[PDB]
Amino acid sequence: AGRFAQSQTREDYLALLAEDIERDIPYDPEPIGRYNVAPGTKVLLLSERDEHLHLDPVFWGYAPGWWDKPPLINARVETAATSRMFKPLWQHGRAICFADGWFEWKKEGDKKQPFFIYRADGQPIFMAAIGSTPFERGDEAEGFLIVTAAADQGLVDIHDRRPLVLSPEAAREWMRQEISGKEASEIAASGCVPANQFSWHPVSRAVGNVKNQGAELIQPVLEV
DNA sequence: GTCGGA
Repeated sequence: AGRFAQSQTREDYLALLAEDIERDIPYDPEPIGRYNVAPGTKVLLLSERDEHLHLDPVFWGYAPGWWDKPPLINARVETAATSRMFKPLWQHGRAICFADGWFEWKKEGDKKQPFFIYRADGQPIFMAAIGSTPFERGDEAEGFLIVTAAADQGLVDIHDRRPLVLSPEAAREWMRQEISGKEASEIAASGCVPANQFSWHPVSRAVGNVKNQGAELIQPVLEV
C-alpha cells in the first residue's frame, strides 16, 4: 500500500472508534479532502502518548540517519516485530492511519491498472502503522510506515501484498502504550480484516500521477 | 538493520 484516500472529517473517522476518542482530539471540522495520499507527504496519524490520544501530521516514510537508501513506506507484519530495524517501532511507535480505502495497481501486462479498495459495509478503514516517536516532532525522515500482510482471497488477483487493516476494536487496542510487543502481535493477528469484507473497482489511471486530485479519482470506470 | 506512480 503506497496510496490511499483520506477525504472525510476527522470526526467522521474517530466516531467509529469510540464516543470518547472523538471528544479527546481537538475540534477541526474541515474535511481532510485528500483523495491521493502519497508517501513522502505528512499524513494525519492517530496515536497515544502519556495516556492521551493525539492526531498529528507525520511524514509517511522512514529513513533513520544510518539508512542510506530511500525511505521505507511499508513494514511486513511477518517480521516487523523481530526485525532489528522495526522492533523499537513495533514496541513503542504503534499508530493508526485512517482512510476511506486504498489504491492497488494490477500489472496487466506491461501496464498497470489501478483499483480502489474499500469496505463493503461502507465503513472507513484503520490501517496499522508503526513509526518513530515522538511523532509530534515533525521529523521529515523518521516518520511512519503502513504495516503490510499477504494478499488474501480475491485481492491476490490485484497484488501480492495488502495493508494490515484493523477492525475498530483492534485499532483501539493496537494504540495502547502499556501493551507488550507480543500483545501487539496478537492484536495484529486477531484484528485483521479479511479480504471478503472489501469490495473494489477499477478507477482512472489519473490517480497514479500525484498531481491529480479530487473525488473523481475514486470513481469506478468502465474500460480496463 | 528492507520494501505507490512517475
